[PDB]
Amino acid sequence: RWLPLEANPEVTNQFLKQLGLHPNWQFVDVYGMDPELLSMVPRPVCAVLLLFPITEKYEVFRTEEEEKIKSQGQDVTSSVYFMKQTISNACGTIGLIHAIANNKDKMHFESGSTLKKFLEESVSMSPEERARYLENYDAIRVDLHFIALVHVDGHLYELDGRKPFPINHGETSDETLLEDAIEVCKKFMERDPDELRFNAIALSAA
Repeated sequence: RWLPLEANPEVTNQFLKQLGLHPNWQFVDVYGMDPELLSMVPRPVCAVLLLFPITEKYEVFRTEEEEKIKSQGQDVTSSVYFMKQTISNACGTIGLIHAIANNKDKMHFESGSTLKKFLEESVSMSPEERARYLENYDAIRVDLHFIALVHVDGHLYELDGRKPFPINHGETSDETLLEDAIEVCKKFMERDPDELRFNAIALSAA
């Protein structure tokens, strides 16, 4: 049912088509975080999806991050569309939904778009309700984990349905989203320095 758990621009772009999106935005590989490989990515970029592995090492950081934000708070704009995860194999599809939901006004939906209908129906549901609706909503059908990195109201949000909330990673813009999101990706990698299994795709203007 779900997007397979591999960073694969062409399968993702095919699924976008089938969800009712015109191809004015298309996913591309991000070949590395190096400037030489980063500068290859078509711009504007309105979302980065990161595929990474959920390790013990990852998990201790995640719990610390949750505890630190519960103590010290963070800002999450009400514009942010967040959805909880209830099935782990759904994480790629959830990442795609986060990327598109938080850029809905950049997208060109076909009239009968199944994703368009899911988004307009789910505009006022809770993150938890949205996961339940997604489980029911048959039409969205085609260790490793996806997150989405998007720019909303001047800040970079990591959207991971495993977490209680979006994570505010600081300021960013339409223009610098690719760089600012890859900074966050490199922070993921730094935390798990022996782990090879990090692959990103960028939702680029086409």
